[PDB]
Amino acid sequence: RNFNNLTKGLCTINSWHIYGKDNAVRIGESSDVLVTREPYVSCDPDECRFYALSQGTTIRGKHSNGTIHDRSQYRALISWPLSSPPTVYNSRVECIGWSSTSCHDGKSRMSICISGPNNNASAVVWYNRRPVAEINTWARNILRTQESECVCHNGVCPVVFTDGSATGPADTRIYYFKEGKILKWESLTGTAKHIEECSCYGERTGITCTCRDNWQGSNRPVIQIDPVAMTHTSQYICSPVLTDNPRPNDPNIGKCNDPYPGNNNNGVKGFSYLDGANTWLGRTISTASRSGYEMLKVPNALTDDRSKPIQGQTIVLNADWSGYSGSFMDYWAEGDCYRACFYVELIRGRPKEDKVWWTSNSIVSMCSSTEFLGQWNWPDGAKIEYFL
Amino acid sequence: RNFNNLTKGLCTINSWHIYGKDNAVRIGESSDVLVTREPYVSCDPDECRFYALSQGTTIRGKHSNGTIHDRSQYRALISWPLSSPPTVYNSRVECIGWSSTSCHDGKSRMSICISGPNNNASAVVWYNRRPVAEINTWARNILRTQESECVCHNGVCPVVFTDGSATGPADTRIYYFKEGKILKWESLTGTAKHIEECSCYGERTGITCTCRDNWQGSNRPVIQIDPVAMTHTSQYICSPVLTDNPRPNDPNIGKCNDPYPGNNNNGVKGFSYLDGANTWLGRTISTASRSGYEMLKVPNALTDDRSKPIQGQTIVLNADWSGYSGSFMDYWAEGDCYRACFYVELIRGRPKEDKVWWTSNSIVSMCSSTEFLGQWNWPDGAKIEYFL
Amino acid sequence: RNFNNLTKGLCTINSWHIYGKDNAVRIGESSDVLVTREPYVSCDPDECRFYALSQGTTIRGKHSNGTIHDRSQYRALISWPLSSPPTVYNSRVECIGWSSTSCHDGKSRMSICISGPNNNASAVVWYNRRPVAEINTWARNILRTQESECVCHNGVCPVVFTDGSATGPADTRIYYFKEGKILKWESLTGTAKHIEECSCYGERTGITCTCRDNWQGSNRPVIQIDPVAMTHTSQYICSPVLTDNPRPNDPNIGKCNDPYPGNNNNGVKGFSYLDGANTWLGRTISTASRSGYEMLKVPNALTDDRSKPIQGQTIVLNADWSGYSGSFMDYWAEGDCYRACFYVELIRGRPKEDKVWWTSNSIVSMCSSTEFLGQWNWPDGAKIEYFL
Amino acid sequence: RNFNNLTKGLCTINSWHIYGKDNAVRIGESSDVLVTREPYVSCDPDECRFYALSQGTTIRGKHSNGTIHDRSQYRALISWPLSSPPTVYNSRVECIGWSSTSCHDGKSRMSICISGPNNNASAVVWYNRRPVAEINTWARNILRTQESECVCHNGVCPVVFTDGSATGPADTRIYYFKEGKILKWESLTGTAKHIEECSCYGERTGITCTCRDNWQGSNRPVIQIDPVAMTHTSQYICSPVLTDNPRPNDPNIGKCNDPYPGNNNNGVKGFSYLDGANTWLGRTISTASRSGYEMLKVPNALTDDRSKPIQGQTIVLNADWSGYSGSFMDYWAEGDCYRACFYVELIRGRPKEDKVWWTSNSIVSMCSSTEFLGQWNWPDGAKIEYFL
Ligand SMILES: *[C@@H]1O[C@H](CO)[C@@H](O[C@@H]2O[C@H](CO)[C@@H](O[C@@H]3O[C@H](CO[C@H]4O[C@H](CO[C@H]5O[C@H](CO)[C@@H](O)[C@H](O)[C@@H]5O)[C@@H](O)[C@H](O[C@H]5O[C@H](CO)[C@@H](O)[C@H](O)[C@@H]5O)[C@@H]4O)[C@@H](O)[C@H](O[C@H]4O[C@H](CO)[C@@H](O)[C@H](O)[C@@H]4O[C@H]4O[C@H](CO)[C@@H](O)[C@H](O)[C@@H]4O[C@H]4O[C@H](CO)[C@@H](O)[C@H](O)[C@@H]4O)[C@@H]3O)[C@H](O)[C@H]2NC(C)=O)[C@H](O)[C@H]1NC(C)=O
Ligand SMILES: *[C@@H]1O[C@H](CO)[C@@H](O[C@@H]2O[C@H](CO)[C@@H](O[C@@H]3O[C@H](CO[C@H]4O[C@H](CO[C@H]5O[C@H](CO)[C@@H](O)[C@H](O)[C@@H]5O)[C@@H](O)[C@H](O[C@H]5O[C@H](CO)[C@@H](O)[C@H](O)[C@@H]5O)[C@@H]4O)[C@@H](O)[C@H](O[C@H]4O[C@H](CO)[C@@H](O)[C@H](O)[C@@H]4O[C@H]4O[C@H](CO)[C@@H](O)[C@H](O)[C@@H]4O[C@H]4O[C@H](CO)[C@@H](O)[C@H](O)[C@@H]4O)[C@@H]3O)[C@H](O)[C@H]2NC(C)=O)[C@H](O)[C@H]1NC(C)=O
Ligand SMILES: *[C@@H]1O[C@H](CO)[C@@H](O[C@@H]2O[C@H](CO)[C@@H](O[C@@H]3O[C@H](CO[C@H]4O[C@H](CO[C@H]5O[C@H](CO)[C@@H](O)[C@H](O)[C@@H]5O)[C@@H](O)[C@H](O[C@H]5O[C@H](CO)[C@@H](O)[C@H](O)[C@@H]5O)[C@@H]4O)[C@@H](O)[C@H](O[C@H]4O[C@H](CO)[C@@H](O)[C@H](O)[C@@H]4O[C@H]4O[C@H](CO)[C@@H](O)[C@H](O)[C@@H]4O[C@H]4O[C@H](CO)[C@@H](O)[C@H](O)[C@@H]4O)[C@@H]3O)[C@H](O)[C@H]2NC(C)=O)[C@H](O)[C@H]1NC(C)=O
Ligand SMILES: *[C@@H]1O[C@H](CO)[C@@H](O[C@@H]2O[C@H](CO)[C@@H](O[C@@H]3O[C@H](CO[C@H]4O[C@H](CO[C@H]5O[C@H](CO)[C@@H](O)[C@H](O)[C@@H]5O)[C@@H](O)[C@H](O[C@H]5O[C@H](CO)[C@@H](O)[C@H](O)[C@@H]5O)[C@@H]4O)[C@@H](O)[C@H](O[C@H]4O[C@H](CO)[C@@H](O)[C@H](O)[C@@H]4O[C@H]4O[C@H](CO)[C@@H](O)[C@H](O)[C@@H]4O[C@H]4O[C@H](CO)[C@@H](O)[C@H](O)[C@@H]4O)[C@@H]3O)[C@H](O)[C@H]2NC(C)=O)[C@H](O)[C@H]1NC(C)=O
Ligand SMILES: *[C@@H]1O[C@H](CO)[C@@H](O)[C@H](O)[C@H]1NC(C)=O
Ligand SMILES: *[C@@H]1O[C@H](CO)[C@@H](O)[C@H](O)[C@H]1NC(C)=O
Ligand SMILES: *[C@@H]1O[C@H](CO)[C@@H](O)[C@H](O)[C@H]1NC(C)=O
Ligand SMILES: *[C@@H]1O[C@H](CO)[C@@H](O)[C@H](O)[C@H]1NC(C)=O
Ligand SMILES: *[C@@H]1O[C@H](CO)[C@@H](O)[C@H](O)[C@H]1NC(C)=O
Ligand SMILES: [Ca+2]
Ligand SMILES: [Ca+2]
Ligand SMILES: [Ca+2]
Ligand SMILES: [Ca+2]
Repeated sequence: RNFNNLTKGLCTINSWHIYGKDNAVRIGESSDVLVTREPYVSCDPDECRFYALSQGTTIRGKHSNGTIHDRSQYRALISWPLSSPPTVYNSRVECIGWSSTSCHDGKSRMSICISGPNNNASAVVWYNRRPVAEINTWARNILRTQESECVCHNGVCPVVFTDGSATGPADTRIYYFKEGKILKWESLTGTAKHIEECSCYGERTGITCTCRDNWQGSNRPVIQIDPVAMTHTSQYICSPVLTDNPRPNDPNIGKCNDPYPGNNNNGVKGFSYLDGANTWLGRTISTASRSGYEMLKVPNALTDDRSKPIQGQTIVLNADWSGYSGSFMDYWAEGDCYRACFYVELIRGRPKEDKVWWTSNSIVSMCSSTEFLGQWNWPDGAKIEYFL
Repeated sequence: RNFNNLTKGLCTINSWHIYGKDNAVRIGESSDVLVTREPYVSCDPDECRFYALSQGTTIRGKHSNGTIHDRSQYRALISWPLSSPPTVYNSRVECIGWSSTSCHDGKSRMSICISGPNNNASAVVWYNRRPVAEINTWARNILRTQESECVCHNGVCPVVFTDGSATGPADTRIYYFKEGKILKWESLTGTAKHIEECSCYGERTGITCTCRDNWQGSNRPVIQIDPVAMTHTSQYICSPVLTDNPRPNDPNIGKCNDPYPGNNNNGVKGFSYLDGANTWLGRTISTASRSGYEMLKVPNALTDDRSKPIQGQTIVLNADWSGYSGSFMDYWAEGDCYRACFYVELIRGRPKEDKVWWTSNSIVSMCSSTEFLGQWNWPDGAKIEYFL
Repeated sequence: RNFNNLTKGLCTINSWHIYGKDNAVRIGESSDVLVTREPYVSCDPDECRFYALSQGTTIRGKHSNGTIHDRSQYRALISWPLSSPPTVYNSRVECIGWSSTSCHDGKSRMSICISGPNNNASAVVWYNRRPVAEINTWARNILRTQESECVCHNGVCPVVFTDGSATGPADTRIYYFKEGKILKWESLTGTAKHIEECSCYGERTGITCTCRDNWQGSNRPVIQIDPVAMTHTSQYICSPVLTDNPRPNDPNIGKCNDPYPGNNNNGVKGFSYLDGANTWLGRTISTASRSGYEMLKVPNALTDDRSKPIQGQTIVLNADWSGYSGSFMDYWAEGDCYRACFYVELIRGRPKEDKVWWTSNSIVSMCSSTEFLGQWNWPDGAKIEYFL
Repeated sequence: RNFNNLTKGLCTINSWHIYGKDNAVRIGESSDVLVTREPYVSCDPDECRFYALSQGTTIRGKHSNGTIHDRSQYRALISWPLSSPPTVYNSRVECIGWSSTSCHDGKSRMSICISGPNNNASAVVWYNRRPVAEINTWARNILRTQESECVCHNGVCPVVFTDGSATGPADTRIYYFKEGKILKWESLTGTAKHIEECSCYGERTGITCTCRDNWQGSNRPVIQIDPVAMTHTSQYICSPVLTDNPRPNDPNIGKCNDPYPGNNNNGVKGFSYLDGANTWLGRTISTASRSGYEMLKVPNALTDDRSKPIQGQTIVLNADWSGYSGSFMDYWAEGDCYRACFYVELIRGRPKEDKVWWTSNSIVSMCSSTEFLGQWNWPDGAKIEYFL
């Protein structure tokens, strides 16, 4: 077939509709559901699937004890059918490791998994389900990547990596792959001061990634990538509507070219859609912890350091646990525009619910509507007491 | 490929033969079978499948407690292979929500799921497994739809929706979709006074839907749709053979243009095949509760307010629990006529069997024969005591 | 594609090699394996599969209690991948009922399932996974069929049915189907006096079925069918090597045209390959019960009432339980001849092992070799005590 | 399609990257995972899969008791998706038996399974999922084969078999198959004195097999096969870096044409890649038992009796249990060279961990990189105490 080209703009976002939900923890109470975390969603030209890092055990399995741990030899990127839960019997292993990204270029899928000890990790780049290229750690401190889908244009698929400290300056690189081969890489440039866990989407203007500053900032850094020239810039979302977690309260002036201060050495993966007057930002409702989730329409959030919300939608009540969130779109859908989508990881278990000894999650996902739809809220839905 | 056209009449119905049965509750006693309700059956050009609303838990799972509840964030329309049970590992999620319909147009399948709180629900229309259009509540009172398959002609697939009171006048609309797009909608016209849970089938004359009057009537309202002109009429089945549940005893004069009185604010989804002398009506055997099921040959039931049965077939004994029933046909079968089919939902658990804390069902399904076949009866088959 | 034609002779049978074995009862001790009985094997042009009548419950499920019972509304013909066990999650339902046959004609598969009460049973004939024709009971006494595969030539697939007494004269019919349609049926002719559970195979000479005389005979009746003329003859295997069970000891003169006496009102489904000097007969080792299984090379067994064995092979030791056995071949294999195959049902549980309350089986299957291969024996392999 | 030809050399091996890992024992603690042993990996042109000999029971099943036993009627060669575990519901049976090999020739797959008692075993050769040829025992003492993949060139697939004593001279044969048919076989020639469990790979020079001398040698015998002429030679790896287990300590002079002495009547399946300066050898870290695993770069190991390591990589720590290891490659990958791969069987349970009554394994697999990648170690990961 042919490589996909980013030839459309975003659809107008007037509200968000339910797209997928797997109820994995509810079902896993009484089924062979794998413990996971760091989920995402990614489409092929003929199917969309859920993705996540398995922990190599089921929830009811005794090996679920200790799964708060992020990195082990028992983790792997798995995918499974949209809105099904990740079961032992329906999950397809994409590659082995504890940090990942994946995207389809229109012809085949590229998946990248990083594994190894903290001081000697390596990425293996798979294309069309075969290993093609490998990248060794350059800073010997937890080589790591997006934890959500990458995006491709005319065969070129950029991916953001970081290696180095999580609590100070680190070495971030943007890699440009084609058919799994390394075309080029560049060191991070621009005014973003620290980069983790980029959430990306593409449209005719280029590729936009909204990341996590784990060091000093509670505004989110943004990397904008031209996949044709294979170049990028970076800054922060200018808006005073702050979207990392934990975070300070919203001021009236944001920061475009430096971290907004108040919270250090922590954060959460998140996302945004930055599209002028059609801009929407995602964030946890709580400023203290990974609870709740909302979308806020914030015109020109990227560039306007005074911008505030003019519309919103609650996705998960503050009373309910959330977690990581990221962007994806069905680039192969019919129509004249790309419909913005996102997922929210709904983390259950440790550290917040420590009566159980495991940590897992379920997934909820939404896409945009041009209608102004009524809102519901979407909890994980499992009762912790049932697992005791 | 090509859109299916309704170019045939119904086959002559001389009896009913077994088509499918999943024994879901029997199997779910000792397997990872999802709790469901509101099942149906629908064919693609190359396969026929069972459908239902999952409750996002298995039967033996602790989350099965409380599944008498109709609407939650944990429900989804699932489909699975004909006569298999709906398991965690074989069920395909079509969309997320607590009211649904689905149909194949010959090229691709349209599925519609409604979700949300009672005062802010919305329908998402999926086509070829992608979300295409969305419809917001118009009466802010449980936007809801068929709970069985829709039917298509030359790409046009009509669907009946209701929004508003379940116990008085409500706002019913007929929507006409093509490739998931809204071509047109109309407010209900005709003499049907209240519409719920329409069961539809198509043939050369047009599309016929037999619905549930939940307000005052125990005769069933009928909507007849011309999918070419995109217009409809409505009335009730004229026959004094009453087919809702609960219901009064059969009189000798029915009602064509108004509810037959005696039972208010309740009902059950049901169906009929209205075809002159080849007319057959389905109903529960009991007039009081959802138990038993029978088919009755009632010539000209639609138009003759004196019509009585001249032949029948017991499907489920009165001693056994039934539930919802609806119509479907294999529009892609060989031959010169469409073979009428139906399913019966066999509800187990609450409220009728309250020693368990769950509510689920299994499915039995029949299609017509031109032979005069011997009859059996088809119970769910599970022993409640085994679940205690 | 094209209808298969029977254009080859049987390969020379010099021994038997292992073909498939599912170990279903061993695995079902700790997995969701369906209770079955009456298994067989049948090939499509691109795959061979195991078949059986499910009981609509797993072995460890509480509903396994009482599965010695032959006929219920919870039974169905299922198929599953060769040598896998019949699980809830991998079994495909072919049709609903408690007596079956199935065969591929080269283009599509025909499957036939009979259901109903003893006095009102009916067959539904499925073709290309759709119901096509139905046949009502003609003797009102357990309409029943082969319990192993049928065979097709140029689209014509003959099937043997019986309706009536199991312990006296009954009404046997041979039906000729094409694309599921009834071309013709004939009443049984010839010297076979009672017919049950025919096991059939085809080759250039025509179709040969070896059946069970449940009335007075312990030699097996044979029906020979010409699928072109759509005619048949019948007699018994002439050989004094008797192959029904239970049965008298082997005499030195068999019976060609009447039952060999000594055992009444019982029997077991079995098979043979009748091919002049290349003739092999299957039988239980025990004359008293369904235990053991052996193949015996008995030249001209069909026609020679003095014929004895000149070679043999033990398949299952007398110490181990067997059961039904039947013939099938891969008509789509490469080469100049059809390789004879068979399966043996290995029954576990009731009535012979009554410490458990269920009855199920596993499958072992062999095909012929032109080599003279060493023999092993093939027990079910499960330990009953594990189920207590 | 077309038969694959071996037209490329090996890629330069500068380190090894993670390829696959199934975590089968961890997952099997709480899922329906089959007990296995003797695993391997093999690619089709469109997919790579894990293979192993099932024991016909799950790990948690009561029939897992006694699975240290190598040969029973309940074993079968199964395959399943790369990095998934071998479950009851996802495992495909290739053939029945207790010793196997399998390989794809570019058009279809050949699989070979041996079954029978020790004195009467036989191989059945399957091609395109059908039995094609059979081979009877020639020495009446456990006919046996590779336990990892074979390799094909222009349709010709050589396979190494042994029949006879495991502790003295035996009868080894090299068979040459095409489309499952026997083209030719030869008795072993050359200086290898005993052959077991050959691990093979192919490249433009021909096919290279590294085997196990179970009799007197702790260096590994090598068979080099020309699949065009259908001839072979044999010797031992000349290097003093000894790679069998158990084994003596490494001397400074190896043995090219005779066993290196010190350990008798034992061994382990292993492998090597013999490619001049690009030579890498696999071995257990322990000289005493099947624990640990490492790769060592040993230039000209095949031919240089003084050769030592110049680079290495730990795969499994000595503290962790290993087991069998073997070679495979994706012959259908893109690029100008074949990327060397291997698997290591990670044995859990008996005899080394006798608090449980079963023996099973999981799989880890690596392929070569032209980068110099950081190393991790890859334990099975299950906690035995959880199974008590
Ligand atoms: C059925 O479903 C529908 C569809 O979902 C439901 O309708 C939805 O209802 C929700 C809830 O109300 C709405 O979400 C909120 O939207 C507002 C924004 O809209 C308001 O403000 C707009 C801007 O006004 C400004 O400019 C205009 C320009 O003309 C000017 O006129 C005005 O004076 C002002 O200067 C208005 O344009 C807008 O009016 C329009 O819409 C109205 C309906 O909403 C309609 O009535 C009007 O006629 C008109 O058409 C409207 O007034 C968001 O501000 C709000 O988000 C804030 O509040 C929530 C809590 O509710 C909070 O979680 C958010 O984070 C946010 O507040 C935080 O951040 C702010 C920014 O920094 C900060 O200022 C706040 O103090 C607060 O900060 C604190 O909390 C955060 C988070 O914990 C923390 O980080 C901080 O540090 C700090 O602690 C909501 O998103 C939907 O827009 C609305 N949708 C639609 C289509 O109507 C309907 O209710 C359902 N029906 C039923 C019966 O249930
Ligand atoms: C093997 O299998 C076969 C195939 O399945 C079995 O054969 C089947 O047997 C069943 C059971 O008998 C039949 O179902 C019933 O059919 C009758 C209708 O047929 C009868 O009436 C016909 C009409 O007669 C009228 O017009 C003719 C015109 O000539 C006139 O001559 C006559 O006098 C009268 O005016 C007759 O034509 C028909 O005769 C034909 O068929 C006969 C065989 O059936 C044959 O012998 C004849 O020679 C001739 O060929 C026959 O007499 C249905 O009426 C009946 O349904 C009613 O009864 C059941 C209970 O059994 C009930 O559940 C139904 O709901 C219904 O009765 C309720 O509704 C009525 C309508 O309002 C009402 O009047 C009743 O009082 C009753 O209402 C009460 O209960 C309901 C429900 O709870 C409640 O809602 C009300 O409020 C109230 O409380 C059956 O459907 C099959 O048709 C028949 N099939 C065939 C092909 O033969 C066979 O038995 C099996 N064999 C064995 C050994 O088991
Ligand atoms: C490795 O594997 C290989 C391959 O599997 C093993 O080799 C196999 O070994 C088995 C077991 O021995 C053989 O099966 C038996 O075959 C014999 C038939 O072959 C014998 O008889 C032939 C016919 O002889 C007659 O005609 C010839 C014409 O020349 C004449 O010369 C002769 O005198 C006589 O008149 C001989 O041709 C044949 O010799 C050939 O083969 C020999 C090797 O087998 C070889 O040594 C010779 O050189 C020559 O090449 C040979 O002598 C079957 O008769 C036998 O089946 C009977 O016995 C078993 C019990 O073992 C029983 O279960 C059967 O049902 C049957 O006996 C019952 O039925 C009879 C018929 O009515 C009846 O007469 C019996 O009394 C008995 O009836 C009783 O029991 C039944 C059942 O419960 C009951 O219903 C009755 O009422 C009654 O109670 C076996 O099938 C294989 O053929 C053989 N295969 C090969 C290729 O060699 C090898 O052993 C393995 N190696 C190791 C180390 O384990
Ligand atoms: C991040 O990851 C990276 C990548 O994985 C890590 O880097 C890797 O580190 C490992 C561990 O050190 C290395 O593996 C070892 O490799 C050595 C071989 O390389 C050494 O020797 C080479 C040859 O030297 C000879 O020739 C040269 C020619 O010039 C001559 O100069 C020299 O004097 C000598 O004559 C050197 O070329 C090489 O130097 C190069 O590489 C260095 C880095 O490694 C670098 O610093 C240099 O500048 C230069 O570039 C280097 O010195 C293997 O020998 C070794 O394997 C032995 O030891 C292990 C235990 O560690 C043992 O398990 C092995 O079996 C083996 O030792 C046994 O067998 C021997 C052979 O018979 C025997 O002699 C031993 O006594 C021993 O035998 C005993 O045990 C066995 C097993 O139980 C038993 O059977 C026997 O009977 C007996 O009981 C390792 O494989 C990697 O190569 C290296 N990779 C790279 C790319 O650098 C890095 O460490 C990680 N970072 C962090 C922070 O963790
Ligand atoms: C994307 O653009 C490239 C470069 O012009 C073109 O070759 C390719 O066909 C395009 N892809 C599609 C889907 O048309
Ligand atoms: C249905 O009718 C339309 C309109 O004439 C036609 O284009 C289409 O091909 C028909 N569908 C089939 C299956 O022939
Ligand atoms: C079988 O014979 C018929 C009748 O001549 C022929 O039409 C058909 O093609 C044949 N089938 C095959 C597989 O050739
Ligand atoms: C391998 O070589 C043979 C013999 O020349 C040739 O016919 C075949 O096409 C080749 N295979 C491929 C994949 O080209
Ligand atoms: C395993 O089998 C042996 C009999 O050989 C028995 O001694 C032992 O107790 C068994 N283990 C379990 C867990 O039943
Ligand atoms: Ca931060
Ligand atoms: Ca009503
Ligand atoms: Ca008999
Ligand atoms: Ca050795």
